[PDB]
Amino acid sequence: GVIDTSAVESAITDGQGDMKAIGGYIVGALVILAVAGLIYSMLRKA
Amino acid sequence: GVIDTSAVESAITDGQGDMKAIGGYIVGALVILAVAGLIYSMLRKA
Amino acid sequence: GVIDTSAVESAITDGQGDMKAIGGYIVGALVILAVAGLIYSMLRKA
Amino acid sequence: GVIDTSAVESAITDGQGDMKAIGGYIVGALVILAVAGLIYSMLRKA
Amino acid sequence: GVIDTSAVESAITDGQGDMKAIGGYIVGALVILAVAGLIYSMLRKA
Amino acid sequence: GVIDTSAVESAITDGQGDMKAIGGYIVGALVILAVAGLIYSMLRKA
Amino acid sequence: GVIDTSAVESAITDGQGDMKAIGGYIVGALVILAVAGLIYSMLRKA
Amino acid sequence: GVIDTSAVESAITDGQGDMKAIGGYIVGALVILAVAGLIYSMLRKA
Amino acid sequence: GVIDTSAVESAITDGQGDMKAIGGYIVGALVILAVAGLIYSMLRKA
Amino acid sequence: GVIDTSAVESAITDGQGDMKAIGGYIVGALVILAVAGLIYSMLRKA
Amino acid sequence: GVIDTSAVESAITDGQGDMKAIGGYIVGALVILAVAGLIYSMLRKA
Amino acid sequence: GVIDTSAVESAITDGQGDMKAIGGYIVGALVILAVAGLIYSMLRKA
Amino acid sequence: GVIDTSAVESAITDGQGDMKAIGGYIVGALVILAVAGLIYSMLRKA
Amino acid sequence: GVIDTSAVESAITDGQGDMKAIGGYIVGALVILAVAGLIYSMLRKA
Amino acid sequence: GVIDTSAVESAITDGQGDMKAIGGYIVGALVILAVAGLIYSMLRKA
Amino acid sequence: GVIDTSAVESAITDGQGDMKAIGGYIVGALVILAVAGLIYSMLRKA
Amino acid sequence: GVIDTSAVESAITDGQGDMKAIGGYIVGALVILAVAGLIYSMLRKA
Amino acid sequence: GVIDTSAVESAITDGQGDMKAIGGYIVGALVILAVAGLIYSMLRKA
Amino acid sequence: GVIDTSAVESAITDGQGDMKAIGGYIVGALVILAVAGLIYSMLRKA
Amino acid sequence: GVIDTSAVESAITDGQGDMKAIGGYIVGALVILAVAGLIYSMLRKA
Amino acid sequence: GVIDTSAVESAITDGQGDMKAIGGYIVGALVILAVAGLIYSMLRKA
Amino acid sequence: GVIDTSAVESAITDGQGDMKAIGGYIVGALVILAVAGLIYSMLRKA
Amino acid sequence: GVIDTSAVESAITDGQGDMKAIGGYIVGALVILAVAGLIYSMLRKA
Amino acid sequence: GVIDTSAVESAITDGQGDMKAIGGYIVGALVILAVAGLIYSMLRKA
Amino acid sequence: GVIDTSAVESAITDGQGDMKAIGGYIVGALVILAVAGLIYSMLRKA
Amino acid sequence: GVIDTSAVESAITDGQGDMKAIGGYIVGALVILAVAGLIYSMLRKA
Amino acid sequence: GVIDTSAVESAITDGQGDMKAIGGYIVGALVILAVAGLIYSMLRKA
Amino acid sequence: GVIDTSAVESAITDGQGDMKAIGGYIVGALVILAVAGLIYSMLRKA
Amino acid sequence: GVIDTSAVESAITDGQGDMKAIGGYIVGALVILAVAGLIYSMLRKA
Amino acid sequence: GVIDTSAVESAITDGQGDMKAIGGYIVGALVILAVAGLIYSMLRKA
Amino acid sequence: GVIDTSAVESAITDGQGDMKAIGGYIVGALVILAVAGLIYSMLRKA
Amino acid sequence: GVIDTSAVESAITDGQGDMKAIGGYIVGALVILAVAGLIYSMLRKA
Amino acid sequence: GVIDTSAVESAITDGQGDMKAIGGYIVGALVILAVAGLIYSMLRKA
Amino acid sequence: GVIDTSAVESAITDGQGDMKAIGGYIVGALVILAVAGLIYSMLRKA
Amino acid sequence: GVIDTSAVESAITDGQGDMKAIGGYIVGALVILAVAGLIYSMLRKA
Repeated sequence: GVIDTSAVESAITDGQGDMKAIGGYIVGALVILAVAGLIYSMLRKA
Repeated sequence: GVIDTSAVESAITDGQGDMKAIGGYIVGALVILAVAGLIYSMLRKA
Repeated sequence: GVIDTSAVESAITDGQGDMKAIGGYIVGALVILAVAGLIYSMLRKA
Repeated sequence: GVIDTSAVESAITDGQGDMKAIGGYIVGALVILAVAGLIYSMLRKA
Repeated sequence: GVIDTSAVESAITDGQGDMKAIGGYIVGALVILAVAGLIYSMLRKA
Repeated sequence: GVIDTSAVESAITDGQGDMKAIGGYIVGALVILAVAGLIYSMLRKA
Repeated sequence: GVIDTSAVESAITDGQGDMKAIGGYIVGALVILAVAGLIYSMLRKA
Repeated sequence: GVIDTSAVESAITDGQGDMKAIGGYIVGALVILAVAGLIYSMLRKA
Repeated sequence: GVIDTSAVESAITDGQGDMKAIGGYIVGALVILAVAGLIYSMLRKA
Repeated sequence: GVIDTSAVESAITDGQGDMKAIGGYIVGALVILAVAGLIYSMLRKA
Repeated sequence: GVIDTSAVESAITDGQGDMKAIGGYIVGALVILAVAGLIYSMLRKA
Repeated sequence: GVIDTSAVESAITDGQGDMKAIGGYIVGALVILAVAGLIYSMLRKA
Repeated sequence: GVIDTSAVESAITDGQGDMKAIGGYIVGALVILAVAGLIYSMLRKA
Repeated sequence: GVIDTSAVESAITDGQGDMKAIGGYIVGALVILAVAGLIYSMLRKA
Repeated sequence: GVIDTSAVESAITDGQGDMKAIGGYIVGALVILAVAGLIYSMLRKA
Repeated sequence: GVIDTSAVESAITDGQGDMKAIGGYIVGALVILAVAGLIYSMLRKA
Repeated sequence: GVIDTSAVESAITDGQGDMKAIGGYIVGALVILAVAGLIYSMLRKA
Repeated sequence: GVIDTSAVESAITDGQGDMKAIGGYIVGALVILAVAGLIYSMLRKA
Repeated sequence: GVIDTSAVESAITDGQGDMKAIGGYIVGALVILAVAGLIYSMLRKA
Repeated sequence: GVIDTSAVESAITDGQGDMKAIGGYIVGALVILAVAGLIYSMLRKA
Repeated sequence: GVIDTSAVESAITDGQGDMKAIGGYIVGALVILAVAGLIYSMLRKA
Repeated sequence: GVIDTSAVESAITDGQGDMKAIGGYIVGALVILAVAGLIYSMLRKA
Repeated sequence: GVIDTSAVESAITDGQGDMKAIGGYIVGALVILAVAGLIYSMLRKA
Repeated sequence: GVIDTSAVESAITDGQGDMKAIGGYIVGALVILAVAGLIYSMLRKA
Repeated sequence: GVIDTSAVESAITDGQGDMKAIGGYIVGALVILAVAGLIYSMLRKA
Repeated sequence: GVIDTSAVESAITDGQGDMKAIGGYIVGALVILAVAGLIYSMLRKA
Repeated sequence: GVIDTSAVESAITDGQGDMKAIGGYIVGALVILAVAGLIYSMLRKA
Repeated sequence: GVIDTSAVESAITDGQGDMKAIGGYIVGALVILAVAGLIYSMLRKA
Repeated sequence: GVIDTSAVESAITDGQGDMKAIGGYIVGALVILAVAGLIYSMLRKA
Repeated sequence: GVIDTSAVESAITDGQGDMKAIGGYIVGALVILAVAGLIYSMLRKA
Repeated sequence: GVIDTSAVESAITDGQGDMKAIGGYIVGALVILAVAGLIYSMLRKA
Repeated sequence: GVIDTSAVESAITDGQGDMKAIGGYIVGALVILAVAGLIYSMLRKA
Repeated sequence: GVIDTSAVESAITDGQGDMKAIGGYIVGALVILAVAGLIYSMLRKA
Repeated sequence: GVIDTSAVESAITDGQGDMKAIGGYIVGALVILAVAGLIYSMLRKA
Repeated sequence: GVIDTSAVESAITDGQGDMKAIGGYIVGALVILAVAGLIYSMLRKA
């Protein structure tokens, strides 16, 4: 008997890897929101 | 295995790009508020 | 991919446009205050 | 798109209109002060 | 739209009305000063 | 499709209507201030 | 729809009512000033 | 087929009904603020 | 073969129809909020 | 394949259309506030 | 040969029928949510 | 030799035929779900 | 065939019933907020 | 020849009969879910 | 359906009640200002 | 023939019974959320 | 040998065809949600 | 509603009361001026 | 069926209870503001 | 962008204009004082 | 072996295509909100 | 419900109390002005 | 049959218990906001 | 003849018995989810 | 990333520009006050 | 259930405490104004 | 017969155990949100 | 004996291959959602 | 007789073993989701 | 069962801690305003 | 694992950067107010 | 059995770590708002 | 961070500059008063 | 909890300190007025 | 956990720093007022 759940070990790793990309780039756009929101609040402020 | 989360890299970029447009033009109108508010405060001032 | 945030470009422009109207006409009434205040201060003055 | 800030044009106008009434009638009472002050100063004068 | 600044028309009128009372009665006392001053100056005169 | 934003047309109208009442009666009390202020200034004047 | 801005009609009325009291009694003290000022000016006069 | 969104017609109506109560009674307290503010401004005035 | 997705055409239509009712009557209550909010802001205003 | 997102094109348009109505009529009431505020400030002014 | 899928025609109909009941009465409770939410928003509003 | 699999040709056809009925009427009930779900989502929405 | 969706009729009713309790008592606490907010605004007011 | 598939006619009927019981009582518990879900959503709501 | 916005009727009433207390006692201190201001103006007067 | 779906009648009943417990106790915790949320909103309020 | 999976080619095509209808009409109702949501957000907005 | 502007009635009264004291004692010193002025004028006279 | 929304009745009550504490103690600090503001205005006054 | 502060240019001008009227007519009464003072001093002179 | 997931390549593309339409037109209505919100804030501003 | 605006009753009282101190001591310095003014007028007198 | 939903009774209780901790400590920080806000308003006040 | 389906009576009973264990202990873990979810919602709440 | 706050640079500039107009023309009317005050003081002088 | 709003009792107390410090020290500077104003008025007096 | 659902008793226990870890550590990050949100609200506050 | 599960090795590989295509292109459309959601949130934001 | 279900004992054990690997590594990716979600919520938060 | 909401106890504490820093340093700048305002009022005073 | 919140580090920086621009240019207009206010106060002064 | 929720322990930690970065840098921009707001209030102040 | 309050340095300077103009020219008219007063006193003298 | 209003203690002190400078130097110029007024009165005297 | 509110410590410091500049230069212009007022009072004096 056996079952080489080793390719899982690896392939799941890439899953993690891309979620790091989407997880990152996604944040890149939340910053534009964030900053544009800081500026919006800056203008309406004074 | 694989998963080309490369079109994400790009497409998210445009998301950023338009948020820069809305983020910008939006501000364009906060300025009208801002300035019209400076002027309003100018008139009520004296 | 894409996203035509071009109608934004325009429509936000009208937003600016009317805020110019309200921004203007509003001031029209602050002048009545202003002037009626100059006159009030004229009368109480002498 | 659009936004009929035309009723503003008009309604703000009446705002101006009544401020002309208050602005006027108000002055009517500053005259009583004014004149009664001229007379007061007339009497204390001689 | 509207704004009945008609009760203003009236109420301001009474404001005028009482200022006529104070404006009058006030003068009543400036006369006592006035006359008592004429008499004072009459006595010190001769 | 559709959406009868007609009851809005009307109901908002009453909103306007009562704001005319509060907008009016409110002014009724600013007149008491106003006039009592004219009289106060009348008395302290002479 | 509706909105009974009728209790406003009334309650604002009392606001007017008390401002008439303060507006009156306040004047009561401006008279003491007034008269004591007439008398002061009477004494310094002669 | 069907769907009797008739009990909606009614029940939403009561929603409107109570919002008229809260909408009204709420205003009842803004009047106390309002009037007590007129009086406060009356006293600090003279 | 076949599949008469014609009763869908119709029945979905009523779905639209009632959502127009809820979509409408719902708005009816947002107006009470809206107007009662205009009035609330009217009172706290002056 | 396909997907006629054409009824969207239209129906969203009406959404825009009514928001223009609410967007307009709403403003109608902000004017009553606005003007009643100009007048309020007119009275407290003099 | 044959197969009388006629009792289907009918029985499925009742399925529709009760889903109209649940579909209706269910909505009855979403209205309580809805309205109680309008009122909640009414109170927190002013 | 032979084998008249012709009655198959036909009888299977009716099988198709009724599956069109069940296939249709079944959908009739998924619409009640569907629409009642649109309405449910309409109510919880606003 | 059949399906007694009658216990639904009833049980859903109680669901409505308790939502009336929570819907009510909930409001009870929004009033404490409301009133304590009126009072807070009363104190900061004068 | 023959085959009395008449006891089928009947016995299948009871099968239907009990499925009506399970079909019913089952629903009885989906209502507790349903209502407890309406209430849960009521509480988290306000 | 229903919603007992009756505890609102009452509780809002107390809100009014205390605002009458703060509204009153607050005024109590504006009188000390007021009178101490009359006296101050009395002394600087003569 | 037969099938005693009577133990179903009963056992499903207990299912209902415990869902009443979970349905209840669950709510017990939504109240802590609820109230702690009222208090949180109380503090941030003033 | 053989197997004419040609009627599949076609019949699956209609499957696609109706899913285009449901896929379309379904969207028709999401627009009512959508727009009624834009309007709802319009009203609560101002 | 209400507003007990009764403590005003009283407290303003004391304001009057002390202004009578200052108003009196003040005069006490204008007499010393007065008389010392009569005497001064007596001496320079002869 | 059932749902003991009785612990709600109670627990919400405490929510009310503490909001009375925060609602009270909060006011305690608005008084320090209030009074320190009366005194500040007392000093700048004379 | 923009802001037509042109109606200001004009309206302020009228403010100037009336202040010229009050500024003038006011002087008209200071002349009566002036001259009546010259005459008063003429008489007391000889 | 094989599997022509090429029609996927294309059909998914249209999915993208319409989401661009809804994604666009949707924004068209957020602009009406946006601008009507700028204007609303313009009016309440002055 | 409730709201113990009793600590207000008291704390506002101290506000009154200190305003009596400032109100008093303030006057103490107006007397130095007053008297030094009587004396100044005494000296310049003769 | 059975189902010991007794560990629920207990475990849910702790859920309540910790929400009391978070519910409490959370408030601890809203007080720092609160008080620092009272002080901020104290400083900007005078 | 015969068939002692009595060991079924019993053995099925244990099946019920363990499903009560799994049915219970399973719930034990849904509570950890449940409570940890209440707490999670507690923290994100305030 | 980015955010072209360049239109701000400019538009704020015009705000400055008009405030220069109002700032100027406003002064134009303070001169009429000023001069008419010099003249008033000239006449009352001699 | 519960909620220890006891740390509120205390922490709000310190808020009061520091407002007493700012409330006090603030006054310390209004005295410098006050006195320097008495002296200024002393010098310009004679 | 039998079935040792004893390893369930245990293994489910660990499931509970780790959910306590995730349930805990998860909260650890909601605190960073929480606190960073308190601080964010602290800064925007004053 | 034997069994060449080698064509499996390969054919499963293509399965992986296309799932990479669908897995990829699928994501292509989630980006349109994603970005259109960022933009939607951008507009509703300011 | 016999049957060595001992290799089951073992082989099932490895099944458990790998499910621990997949069960673990799987979680590894839910953490990236989790954390990237905490961060996403961090950014949109402030 | 359990849930160590102990790291909350602590971490929330730091939240309090920094809000004390911002709460403090913030005040540091309100003092510059405060004092510069005392001085400004000092200069404009005399 | 990981998450490159480094683009945040940077992009937030620009947010700061533009807020420095708006923060600056905004002030540019408060100076026009400021100075025009100094001049206004200069003219009304003498 | 087992489940190494140890990588959770760690990975969640980084989640905390970056939220500290965003939590920090975010604040960096609220300071620019804060300070630019102090300065804005400084200028409009005097 | 930063904030270029350098344009303040300059712009305030011009404020000073014009106040020097008004401050000067104003004096120019006080001289006409002054001298015309010397001459007036010259004539009435002899 | 806490709040170090100690930097207030100090910074307010300097506020006092400079007001002593302005309070002093200001007086320095009132002396020039004073003395130049004594001398003016000396010359016009004889 | 943590939160480096250290950049606050610093950045707020500059806020203080510029308010010292505006706080200073502002005063620079109040001196021109001040002195030009001393001179104005010098001229009108003699």
